[PDB]
Amino acid sequence: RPRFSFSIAAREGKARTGTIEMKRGVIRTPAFMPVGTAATVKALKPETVRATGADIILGNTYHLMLRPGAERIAKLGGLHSFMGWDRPILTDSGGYQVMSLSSLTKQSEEGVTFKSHLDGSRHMLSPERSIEIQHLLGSDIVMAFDECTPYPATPSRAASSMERSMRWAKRSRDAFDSRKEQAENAALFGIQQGSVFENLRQQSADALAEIGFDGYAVGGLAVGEGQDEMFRVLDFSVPMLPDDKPHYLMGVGKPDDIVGAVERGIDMFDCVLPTRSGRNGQAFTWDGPINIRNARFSEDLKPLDSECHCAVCQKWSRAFIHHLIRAGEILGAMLMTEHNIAFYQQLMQKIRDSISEGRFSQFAQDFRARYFA
Amino acid sequence: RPRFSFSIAAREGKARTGTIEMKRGVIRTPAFMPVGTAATVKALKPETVRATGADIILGNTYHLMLRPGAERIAKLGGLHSFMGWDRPILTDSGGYQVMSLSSLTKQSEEGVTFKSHLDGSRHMLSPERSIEIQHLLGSDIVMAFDECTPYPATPSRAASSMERSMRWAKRSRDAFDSRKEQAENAALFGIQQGSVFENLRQQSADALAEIGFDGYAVGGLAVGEGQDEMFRVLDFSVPMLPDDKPHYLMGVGKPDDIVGAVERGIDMFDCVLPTRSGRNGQAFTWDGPINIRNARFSEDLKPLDSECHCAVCQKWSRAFIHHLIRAGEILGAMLMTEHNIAFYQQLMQKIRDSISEGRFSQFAQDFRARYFA
Ligand SMILES: [Zn+2]
Ligand SMILES: [Zn+2]
Repeated sequence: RPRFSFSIAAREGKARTGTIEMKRGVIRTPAFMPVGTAATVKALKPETVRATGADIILGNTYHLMLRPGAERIAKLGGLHSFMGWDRPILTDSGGYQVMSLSSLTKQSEEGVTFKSHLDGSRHMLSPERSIEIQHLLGSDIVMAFDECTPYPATPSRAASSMERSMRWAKRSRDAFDSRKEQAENAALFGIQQGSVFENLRQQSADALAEIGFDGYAVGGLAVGEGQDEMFRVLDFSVPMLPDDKPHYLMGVGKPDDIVGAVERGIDMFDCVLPTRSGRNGQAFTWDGPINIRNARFSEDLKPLDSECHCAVCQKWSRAFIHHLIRAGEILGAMLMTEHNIAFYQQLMQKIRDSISEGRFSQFAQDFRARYFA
Repeated sequence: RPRFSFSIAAREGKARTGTIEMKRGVIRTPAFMPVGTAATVKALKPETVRATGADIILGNTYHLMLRPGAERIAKLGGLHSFMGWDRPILTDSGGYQVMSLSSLTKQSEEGVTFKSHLDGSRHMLSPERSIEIQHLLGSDIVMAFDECTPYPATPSRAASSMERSMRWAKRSRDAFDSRKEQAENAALFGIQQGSVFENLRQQSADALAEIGFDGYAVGGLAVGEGQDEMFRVLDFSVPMLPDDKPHYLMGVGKPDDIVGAVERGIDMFDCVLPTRSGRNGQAFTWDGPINIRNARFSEDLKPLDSECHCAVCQKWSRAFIHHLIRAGEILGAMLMTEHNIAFYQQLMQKIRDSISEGRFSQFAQDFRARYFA
């Protein structure tokens, strides 16, 4: 396999289906990436993650750099070997979590210094250091380090952060390219910024395309703006990105958000929703989400979802999973997470198949009618 | 298969190896039973419990009667179907946990009333109700309901509780026999009491043998007396029980306790040690236990144990499991528990094979020399 090859096999409107080939494996798109926080997709062995259909997982650089440490992971043979996942891994840059989770952050044009939320230890991230950490982890898809823009943002602040992010995107590109082993075996994605403003989104797309990346993320969405606004921004933002490269919507999302984002040209997704909310009792079904802790499920012998092909739905009842979650049992988290990740992968498979067959518009309509009934 | 058939295939000294055949499966003895608290062996799917080699698991009646409830489990098809384990299950009587976990307990010759530790709800257990609950769960091996004796106990109190336990053993026998479906498909074990006193242990054995049971537990040990005293009591107590029926040492134990108990004629064991201590960071190895949280393991690429055949030791390092446990990750509990239960099953297999080959005495000596090096 090549370092990186994205091929589009079929299209319907703005939606696309295809494959990313990388040295460690093939990624089917549109793709959903389960999130590995600290070298584990929570409550699942990697073989179970694979059995649900995932082709690639996400690793959180911020968490990994704090525990167990990036240099330590490298000394132990890299993240893949350490955690037991041998297929592609996309790593985020660490920048978002620094701002959401860490303390005493000091921002500058050079990068950010911050105190760990676990022990108050002091740390630094910059374009160069983030790329280096992702190299030490052995990431297959490396995210450029940027400066996130809160929502809402004034035009001036959105412009300043987008402009800084574009300068940092060039620094990220040069850092990645100056490390031969990384440049030859991994891929680098740039991140479009600009908040909700079309002109800033266009300037950001133009800057990123001039630098040149293997893929392009739409950053700065799913930060409180709501689905209508997110879709409005995607409507104009995705067409600005190079058509022939993957489009990655970071931190999205709920099933309907995924369907609508694919309708707008997005190829890749990640979110903690299926794992995190699974441990909290929310199970996804084709008839909408349910909270398994509700007393109405205490004697319900049906599986979580009536059609789902996952091992949890083949073997256990809602009543059992209800009991486990109410009791705080680890097995409850395991089963809910496996089902939710499997549900997400089945959603992506239905999306891919419907695009390939030219019936994605109908699929989206049928999906919504039933999910929101 | 028959309802119950225990056959001894080989002996060495007081040690025995053989099989219990029951409708749901064959149990190889000496046997270790992983403990299912509230319809789950914590952090393991039932298929993983089976893959480690377990032939039978224990269910805690006290926990199950409180959550999800015995009548509810029966309405949902029984414990086996509910939890996804189709092989034999031994259920305890609930009496021990009532005394260790519940509140406002009121004891009498009829039984015990108590308040749930979860919500203060009021409940009753008696010989008759305990046997009925174990029937509602669909237990394969039912434990007679007894009155536990604390350690230390005066001779008078030990005698009074043993005598009550023997009256309750007859009530348990009659309750079990008066339920045709239970009598025809499950087995009933009686529990020897008498604290550390030989004369009371003998009276208890005589009373139990006169009633007649499918197996005989040695109760009231592993309650703070220490290994030397436990072994001293086993020395005289096990020979008092019928030779041709299984001997079950409840709530034992550490690997060396198991080896010495087998040397004294015990055929069956259960304990939370491998599961509970696994979640706390203790891993069993042939060179003794280790605490994986210790900083010395942070960069140790070796498996938990150098010889263990379990899937955890085939795939992951001490360094990874160290990280998971330190981080509080669910996968850490999953992997530690799978390894510890697998280790226990490999111990039982080595015990069975060595007895079958007439080299158990040598095995015990070699095991101790290395485990306590
Ligand atoms: Zn499912
Ligand atoms: Zn192992």
